[PDB]
Amino acid sequence: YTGAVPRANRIVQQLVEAGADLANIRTMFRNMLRGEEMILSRAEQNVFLQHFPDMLPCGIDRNSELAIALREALRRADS
Ligand SMILES: [Cl-]
Ligand SMILES: [Cl-]
Ligand SMILES: [Cl-]
Ligand SMILES: [Cl-]
Ligand code: NA
Repeated sequence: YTGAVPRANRIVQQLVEAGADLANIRTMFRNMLRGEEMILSRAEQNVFLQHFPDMLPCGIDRNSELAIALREALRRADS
């Protein structure tokens, strides 16, 4: 399956593979959607670039299906 939800789950999977702290990523991403750059490891950055290719010059659109799905997935994993 390749909808926004399985894709967001893949992001979370890759983040944990990369040693990320999901609580931290959740906070970082919430701030990204507000417009603040994330402080990421090279590994964490590379995960995000696989899924949000224009992130560095353009930020991430909080209304995009994938950003919504990732917001949801990070919240659910962080409960
Ligand atoms: Cl998608
Ligand atoms: Cl690299
Ligand atoms: Cl792609
Ligand atoms: Cl909460
Ligand atoms: Na995207």
